[PDB]
Amino acid sequence: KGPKPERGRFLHFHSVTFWVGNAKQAASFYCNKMGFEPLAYKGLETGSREVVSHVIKQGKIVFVLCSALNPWNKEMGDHLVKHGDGVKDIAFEVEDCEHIVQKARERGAKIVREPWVEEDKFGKVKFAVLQTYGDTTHTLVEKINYTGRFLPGFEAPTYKDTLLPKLPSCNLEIIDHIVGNQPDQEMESASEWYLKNLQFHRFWLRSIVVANYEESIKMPINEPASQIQEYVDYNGGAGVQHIALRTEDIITTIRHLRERGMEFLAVPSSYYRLLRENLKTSKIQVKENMDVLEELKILVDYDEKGYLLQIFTKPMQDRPTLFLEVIQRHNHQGFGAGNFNS
Amino acid sequence: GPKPERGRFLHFHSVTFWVGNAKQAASFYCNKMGFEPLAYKGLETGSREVVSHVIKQGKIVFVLCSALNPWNKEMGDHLVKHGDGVKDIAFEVEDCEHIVQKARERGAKIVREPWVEEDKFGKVKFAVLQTYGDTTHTLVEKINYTGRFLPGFEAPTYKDTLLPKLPSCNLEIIDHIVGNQPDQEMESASEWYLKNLQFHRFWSVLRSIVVANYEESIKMPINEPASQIQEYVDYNGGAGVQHIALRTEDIITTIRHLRERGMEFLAVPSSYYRLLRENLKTSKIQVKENMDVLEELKILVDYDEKGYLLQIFTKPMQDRPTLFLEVIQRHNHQGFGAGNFNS
Ligand SMILES: COc1ccc(-c2c(S(C)(=O)=O)ccc(C(=O)c3cnn(C(C)(C)C)c3O)c2C)cc1
Ligand SMILES: COc1ccc(-c2c(S(C)(=O)=O)ccc(C(=O)c3cnn(C(C)(C)C)c3O)c2C)cc1
Ligand SMILES: [Fe+3]
Ligand SMILES: [Fe+3]
Ligand SMILES: [Fe+3]
Ligand SMILES: [Fe+3]
Repeated sequence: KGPKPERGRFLHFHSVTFWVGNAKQAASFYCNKMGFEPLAYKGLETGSREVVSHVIKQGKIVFVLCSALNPWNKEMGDHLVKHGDGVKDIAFEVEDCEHIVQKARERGAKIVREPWVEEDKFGKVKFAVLQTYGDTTHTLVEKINYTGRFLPGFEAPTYKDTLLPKLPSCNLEIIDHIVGNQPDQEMESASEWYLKNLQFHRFWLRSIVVANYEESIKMPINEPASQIQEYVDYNGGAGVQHIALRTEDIITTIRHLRERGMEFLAVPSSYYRLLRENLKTSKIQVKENMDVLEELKILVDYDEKGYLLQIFTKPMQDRPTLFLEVIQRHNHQGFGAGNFNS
Repeated sequence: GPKPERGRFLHFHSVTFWVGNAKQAASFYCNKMGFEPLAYKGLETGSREVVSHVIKQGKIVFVLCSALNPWNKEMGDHLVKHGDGVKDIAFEVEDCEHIVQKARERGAKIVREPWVEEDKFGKVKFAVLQTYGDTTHTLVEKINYTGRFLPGFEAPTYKDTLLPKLPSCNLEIIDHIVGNQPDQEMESASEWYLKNLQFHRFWSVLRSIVVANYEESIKMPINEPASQIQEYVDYNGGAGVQHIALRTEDIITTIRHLRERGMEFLAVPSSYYRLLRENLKTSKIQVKENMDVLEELKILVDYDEKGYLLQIFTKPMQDRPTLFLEVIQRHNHQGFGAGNFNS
């Protein structure tokens, strides 16, 4: 686990910022199909002339959908052309932002944006931006006084989707893990970035999972050994492969996501055949009805106390890059290890 | 004017959109605007550069396209320049080759010379012409083509299980597509159609010219700033499609069902309905549709007193103030809502 960082603390995942072709429509999609609700907005009517942001939320999970407002936006434009719709930033909520940044800077990290504070009638938030793998960044968020719904400069949603209230709740709670795919031979250095610059440790296809000291933030890093390489080809470099969202009841979550029209990967019925006979001879017993798990196409993986339940959406875009995961944990910490093979 | 010797522009065949995320765009138009998945072309069918989701409602066909690879020059530039928007407006035609011949000789730029595609379900001949801005027209001439859409396009690769639980919007056919032009460019843009395709000026009753095929099944309004048209041009990066109007035979049911899906439309002052009610008193047309429900739904009314139309606009389809949609219903009336600016 290494030494306990003397200063600073990464509390949790604060938000995930997506740079997409059409933020409005991306926001419509994640709300309707994945159970998110509109939280806040920033764009032409709030005085924001370069970038639009639609902020949506479910449980603790905050996704931010961004688009350029102007033709020939260099940085957002290049990224859009390069990656397609995908993750730009992984935000962490922290204690002592200034020290985390000092430390990261000393150790070699590139500071994209030096610490800054933004305030309203609701209080102050301190921010800083660092560069991780590929074009992916981390925004550090340190709330001082704050009482606001999301962040300073973001107004109430400009819009409303009247269908949202009529669709069933998906009950997704919090971000469990966010995976970063790397080019050939860049897994060590991508992960070393966290070990050195942020004082993470190794928590736990070629993979390595890094985690903050208290292990509230988990970030798997993969390299090809290939699915990963396909990712890289279509992403044109390193980036987020999947986001895992945790639920406390995956049967209800997947039933409601499926009712909303979300599609998941196919699982052959022999998976369940094997799973049932494997389970007979073992310590662990799955609480969730096996007949319904199989109907729903949920995967199970188990150790000697616990078991995870997990399931993977179809890609969020036509490029074979980003997808989502829904996971439920029963005293287990592994990641789908067994199901990966089958 | 004179009927053109050879060729016919039967109908709007479909509208191709070039978009950041084809799959999510197809999701949006299906769920919110009532379209259904019709066909697909992408990695699974052997199309390696371009992905296409084809969706349909009544006779309206929208094609949603994205590049599959990093650094697509043409589609990448288009997307950075315009955002999500219309790339191509297909016309189904008779006698593709002579239409193209005629346009070639009167000076039109042929983006793609006539060519034929063949599927096991038949043959289709295509041609591509360049119109305003980056917008093209694809000519489609079908030779007993019996497939779901066009050769090379297969079954929709997937499903959206919510679609059948949502109510029918009953949109029938494209009524008109408007192109906004930069300052001083209406004349040029409209002229292209009179000379290269042998359209004529369409009359009825911001600057605008309506242009239309002989038979008047195709109507393309051309706008120019006086301003909203300039705002469009600012955010679009140049000329392009401002709005697509979709005809319905029952706008009350259409707009009730679109609002139930969560689509949003423009705000209409309640005094508009005060003054429409007052005016209709001394008017020789009488509106069939219940006025109190029209007001509830924020539908607009225009009437020359031989007939009338009913009209309503979506919010933008994107965050840039470029493209939006129109739902229209016609009752013996050929105008386009002119009186409603002023209302
Ligand atoms: C997109 O084609 C595929 C292939 C495998 C998975 C897949 C499967 S599957 C569906 O094939 O059975 C099982 C577990 C995990 C999963 O989340 C995993 C595996 N390693 N890690 C770590 C964190 C170590 C990277 C994960 O997070 C994954 C990604 C998902 C989609
Ligand atoms: C503020 O955003 C909007 C949206 C629609 C109009 C708007 C209005 S509204 C309310 O503002 O008055 C009335 C009719 C039409 C309409 O479709 C129209 C007018 N001319 N043509 C032609 C064919 C001549 C271009 C049309 O197609 C349109 C686009 C105006 C502003
Ligand atoms: Fe339910
Ligand atoms: Fe995972
Ligand atoms: Fe109804
Ligand atoms: Fe119109």
